[PDB]
Amino acid sequence: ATFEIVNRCSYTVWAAASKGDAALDAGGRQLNSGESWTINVEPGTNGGKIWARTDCYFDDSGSGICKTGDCGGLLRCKRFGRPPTTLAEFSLNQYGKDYIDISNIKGFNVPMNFSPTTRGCRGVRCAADIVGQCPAKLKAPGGGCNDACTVFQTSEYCCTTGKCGPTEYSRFFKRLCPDAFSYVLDKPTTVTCPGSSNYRVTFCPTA
Repeated sequence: ATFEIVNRCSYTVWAAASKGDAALDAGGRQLNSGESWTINVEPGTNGGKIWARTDCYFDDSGSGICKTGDCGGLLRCKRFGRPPTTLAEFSLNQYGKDYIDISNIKGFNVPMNFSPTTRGCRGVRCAADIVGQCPAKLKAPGGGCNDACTVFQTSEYCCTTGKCGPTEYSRFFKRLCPDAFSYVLDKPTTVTCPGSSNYRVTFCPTA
């Protein structure tokens, strides 16, 4: 499957694509404002994610650090990124269908649209100004808006035991982006697409 990753932001993003224990395609690439990168994701991939990383500093070897979404200090990500990260999430070819969503469970950094290239299903978007509205306690000093689990590290927010429910911090994200997951046990906003669809992930969408 093809995923076209398009940066419409005024600023550079270092796009990242991983399934948690391996890169998807090259795993990461610098996208200056206005640039795009098309990757191929293998069929059957489960638990894939695409995200933006902001304010990265890499050396010639592809080693360094990003202010949001860093993946083990690498340009070419093999693992998932440090919160805060708006996440495009997908599993492909699952009983004949693909499943896509956006999540704010690990916070929000860059506004995102995640859309199929087919008319057979609809896209989802989280592009409200979450960073400008972020409560002081959730602000990340390097940019972005942390989720409350990252900040407070209690099960109330991390859903590690029992049955967590919404909180004032999950509701902050959820009201701004109803179509994105706001905590682990949020009512799902996953979209079912025809199996083997292709997609576009747009940073700073407007359309």
